[PDB]
Amino acid sequence: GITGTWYNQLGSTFIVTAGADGALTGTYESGNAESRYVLTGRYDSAPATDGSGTALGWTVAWKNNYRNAHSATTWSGQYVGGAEARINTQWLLTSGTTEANAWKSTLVGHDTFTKVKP
Amino acid sequence: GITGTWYNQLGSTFIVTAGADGALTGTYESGNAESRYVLTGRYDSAPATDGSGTALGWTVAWKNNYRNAHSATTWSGQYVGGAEARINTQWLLTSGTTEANAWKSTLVGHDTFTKVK
Amino acid sequence: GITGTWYNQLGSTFIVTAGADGALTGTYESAVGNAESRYVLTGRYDSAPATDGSGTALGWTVAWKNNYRNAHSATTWSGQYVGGAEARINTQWLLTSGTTEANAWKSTLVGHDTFTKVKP
Amino acid sequence: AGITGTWYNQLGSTFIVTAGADGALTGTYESAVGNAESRYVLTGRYDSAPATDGSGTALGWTVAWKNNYRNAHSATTWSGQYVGGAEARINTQWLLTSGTTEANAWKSTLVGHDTFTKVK
Ligand SMILES: COC(=O)c1cncc(-c2cc3c(=O)[nH]ccc3o2)c1
Ligand SMILES: COC(=O)c1cncc(-c2cc3c(=O)[nH]ccc3o2)c1
Ligand SMILES: COC(=O)c1cncc(-c2cc3c(=O)[nH]ccc3o2)c1
Ligand SMILES: COC(=O)c1cncc(-c2cc3c(=O)[nH]ccc3o2)c1
Repeated sequence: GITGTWYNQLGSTFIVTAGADGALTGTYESGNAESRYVLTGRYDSAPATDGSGTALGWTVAWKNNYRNAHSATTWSGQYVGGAEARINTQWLLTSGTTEANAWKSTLVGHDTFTKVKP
Repeated sequence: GITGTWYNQLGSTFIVTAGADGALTGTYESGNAESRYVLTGRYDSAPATDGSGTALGWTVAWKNNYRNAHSATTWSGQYVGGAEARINTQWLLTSGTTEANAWKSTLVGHDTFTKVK
Repeated sequence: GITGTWYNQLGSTFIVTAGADGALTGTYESAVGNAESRYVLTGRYDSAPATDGSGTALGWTVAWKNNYRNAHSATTWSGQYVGGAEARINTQWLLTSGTTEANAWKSTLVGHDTFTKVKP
Repeated sequence: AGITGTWYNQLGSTFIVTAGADGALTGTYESAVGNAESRYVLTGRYDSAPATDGSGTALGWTVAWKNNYRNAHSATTWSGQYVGGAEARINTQWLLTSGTTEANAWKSTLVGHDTFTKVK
């Protein structure tokens, strides 16, 4: 299922546990200790039984004991099981800004995760 | 300044606690238990003190003990303090779909939250 | 109707003509970013919208190059026109810069602009 | 510029575009089979003087989903960059806005990504 270690297309490492209560918990590394960050999120713990994927999302605030970028990324997507399981996401990365700079505060993109290094 | 009850522009209520460890926890509703959902997220617990906002994000999966939309929303944004404090966000709402329908799986929008409804 | 001069919430000026064939043409002047004076825009709109109270779907693009500056970037606005006593165009936008492959992951900004014929 | 010609996305769609000397994109967006009912006008803009440091070329375009045969009351904008070479690509993110009532406007806009190649 969702619980496990995943890698995006750029080599980031997503170590996640999907709990019985719909919770996602774990760590995100965008490969050393000072690049590891806490993540939390939620997933559909009772997905449809018609072949559909499992909706999920999570957040990382880019502060740890070593760095603080004053920013946070959310990933929104779905887990697709099968022979090569995949989590397909789109993401929003918002930085803290002044009001005058808020129009350019948010980047957008897409990440795909597999259980194998790219 | 984040902990408390917040209201978006469409009548939803966002009840959140910002913990010392950077955690966001709480509930999201659009007023009975049937419409209330768990949320979890993260925020910058050491923001700049130069007028910049506080970056944050959270997720709701749209399942509770009564309903399940097989979907989840993530909000990404910043808290802005002051006399009219706000949480300004953009959001992504992904539904569980088949592969053939995955191209249309994700809605995008924006929500602004205030401390008074 | 869509044809007219519009302003967003940040002071940008959007001067547009909606042609009978579905074409949007005109100029955009931005109050933010690496921008000066007017830039060409082109786009499309639904020339036969639904009659059930729905807005009119539309979109347009500005490449941020003119005779004065070139930011090596382009914005697309996607949205709908909503008529009424306070006519409005509500949009969400994507702004992509030309980048190297190593920097492409952070090539695209996203936001939302609302346009009115009265300048806020 | 390398942009003019026929491009194919990952899901069976095709577009033929001309990149004008002035920065104009004009052409037609269609399905793989190419029947008349699947063809729509496309219009956009690109950076006609891109950087020379290995960066991509920023561009965008719009298709309103109305033709002489059908009308979905919606429009898509693609925002992205062209990357040249033997394996040329246009890498995009897109926004698809439908005309809606105010009460349904919150769910009016879909978001995704498309990659285009010169080979089907
Ligand atoms: C030291 O700073 C960081 O590691 C850092 C800062 N700011 C953003 C990101 C990051 C990583 C990442 C990703 O894997 N997918 C989508 C977005 C995204 O953003 C990482
Ligand atoms: C019964 O189903 C629901 O309550 C439900 C289902 N699917 C989505 C949403 C919802 C609410 C909401 C919001 O306040 N801001 C952004 C997105 C968003 O999505 C609610
Ligand atoms: C990275 O951004 C640029 O290079 C840039 C240059 N010049 C103008 C703009 C600009 C202006 C503008 C607006 O009014 N609404 C939405 C997006 C947007 O982007 C962006
Ligand atoms: C015949 O086609 C339609 O009626 C139609 C209606 N509504 C949307 C689309 C469409 C096609 C398409 C795409 O190739 N990439 C991204 C978005 C996208 O949207 C097509």
